[PDB]
Amino acid sequence: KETAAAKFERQHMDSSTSAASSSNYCNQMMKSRNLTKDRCKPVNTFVHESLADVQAVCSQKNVACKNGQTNCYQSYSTMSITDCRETGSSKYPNCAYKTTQANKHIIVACEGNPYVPVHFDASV
Ligand SMILES: Nc1ncnc2c1ncn2[C@@H]1O[C@H](COP(=O)(O)OP(=O)(O)OP(=O)(O)OP(=O)(O)OP(=O)(O)OP(=O)(O)O)[C@@H](O)[C@H]1O
Ligand SMILES: Nc1ncnc2c1ncn2[C@@H]1O[C@H](COP(=O)(O)OP(=O)(O)OP(=O)(O)OP(=O)(O)OP(=O)(O)OP(=O)(O)O)[C@@H](O)[C@H]1O
Repeated sequence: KETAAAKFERQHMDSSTSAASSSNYCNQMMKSRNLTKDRCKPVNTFVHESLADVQAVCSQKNVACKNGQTNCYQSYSTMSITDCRETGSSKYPNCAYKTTQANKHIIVACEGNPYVPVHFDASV
């Protein structure tokens, strides 16, 4: 149905905008990317950079993953990101999100040959 690297791109890449254009960005994008299909995904981050720039994080600062694996990496530079978090007024299937646009470092887990992002761990 989907490989981990393609799922990462679907859930986390928005190379087509430099930032969230409106407070409704998350509401639109979490629907469009099919993150509201069977439940409201409670938190998600979109990265406004090229896939290459995000893949390159896999060779940057090695850091511990939240789950305790050691295959996580922190971006040297900040990156334009948009944090999407479910609101309290949100109830499936009417998923509602707060949109937060910021410059943060991203932390992703990388696997495979080629070594590519497969999980978005945090932004710092
Ligand atoms: N170091 C690592 N290396 C490889 N895979 C890793 C990993 N740490 C976690 N995972 C995988 O991800 C899920 C954990 O996620 P968590 O339990 O911590 O919360 P979650 O809501 O994200 O659940 P899922 O939307 O099902 O997970 P993903 O499909 O990978 O979406 P994701 O990339 O995380 O989006 P963001 O919300 O973070 O922005 C698990 O299935 C886990 O096996
Ligand atoms: N060890 C390394 N090995 C390989 N490539 C490396 C690297 N360090 C950086 N790069 C790459 O060179 C370009 C410039 O990066 P640079 O790191 O040289 O500029 P930068 O201005 O972006 O850094 P800093 O203000 O020093 O960062 P921090 O002080 O830690 O926090 P904060 O200021 O808030 O955020 P950011 O400013 O980073 O966005 C980037 O493309 C980056 O990927």
